[PDB]
Amino acid sequence: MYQDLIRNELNEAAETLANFLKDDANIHAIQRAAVLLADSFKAGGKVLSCGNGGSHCDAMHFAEELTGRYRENRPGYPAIAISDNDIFSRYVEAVGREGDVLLGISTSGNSANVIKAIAAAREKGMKVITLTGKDGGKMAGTADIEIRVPHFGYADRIQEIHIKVIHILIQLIEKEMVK
Amino acid sequence: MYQDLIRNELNEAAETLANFLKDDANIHAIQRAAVLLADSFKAGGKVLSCGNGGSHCDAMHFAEELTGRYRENRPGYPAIAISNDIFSRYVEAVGREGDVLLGISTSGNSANVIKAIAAAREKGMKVITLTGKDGGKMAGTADIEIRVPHFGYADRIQEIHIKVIHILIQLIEKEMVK
Repeated sequence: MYQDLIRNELNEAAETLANFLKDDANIHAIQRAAVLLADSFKAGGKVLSCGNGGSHCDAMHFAEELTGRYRENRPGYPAIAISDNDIFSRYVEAVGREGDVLLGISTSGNSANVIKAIAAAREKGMKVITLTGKDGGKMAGTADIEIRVPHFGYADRIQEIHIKVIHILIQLIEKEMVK
Repeated sequence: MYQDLIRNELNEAAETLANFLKDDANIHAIQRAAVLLADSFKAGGKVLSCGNGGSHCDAMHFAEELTGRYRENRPGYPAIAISNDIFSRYVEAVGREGDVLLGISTSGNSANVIKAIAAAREKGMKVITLTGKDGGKMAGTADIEIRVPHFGYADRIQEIHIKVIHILIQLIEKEMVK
């Protein structure tokens, strides 16, 4: 008997996923994003990814997967995950290049680092794709493409959707690359 | 235009969650695990966690979250996440009787987790797994398996596995402060 709590949480999960999936704007973001990353690689850009906490892993998986597939007969690295307040932005200034992208992940919409990164990303002439949650905090509308998770509680429920997105993104990029 | 493909995947998720959720056994495994983990901290033990690819990430979030909460006025660390014999050597090097191994393998067939588990056993350690599909060569070796009844590409399993880790942290919470 914590059976309630458990079933509960998982319920919240199915809710949020359900809420996430009904809104068409969500489903579009995902598509344009997959498209934009993809174009970027073909034009030989890389994507810098970052996020805090639980979100940092999501940002690694993202880049490891992509670098896993596209390193072959291509220079540099396709994806790099910002190895962790100015910690993601100094890296952006360190290596970012016009035409590269910046995938910042913040469940809350409020992460100082990601906001500084985003700023340094605009300075470098880089496109910005964010993975957010709640009202999309202070980052709300700074991104070339926000994929926002209609959850208003703890990060949990947002992260979980984040990872599915990151997953589906990898697939969509693939079918874009083989094309 | 992948509008279908997307919805498709999101559905598969919703399904998998659905099917995971219905099974009562799943829910008791979750609960048994958080209790086992908790009691072990209570007895001064720690949990070692590990997993491959996308799953390593879960094993780090699991450990980081717990360590960040129970470090205070407790010696050592409550959780540590490991880095073929890469997980096992680690278990031989630090594992103490009464500690736990939380091995994660969306297939059930990772050689490193398999060997980790056997080191786990040699050290007198309890073992908890987060698997998917039929449970692979791992079927049966853990003291508590949380299987995710999915049979295709890891994506859908990992996605559950992380919810589970989240839920385990809450239960562990309630269990610590009672």
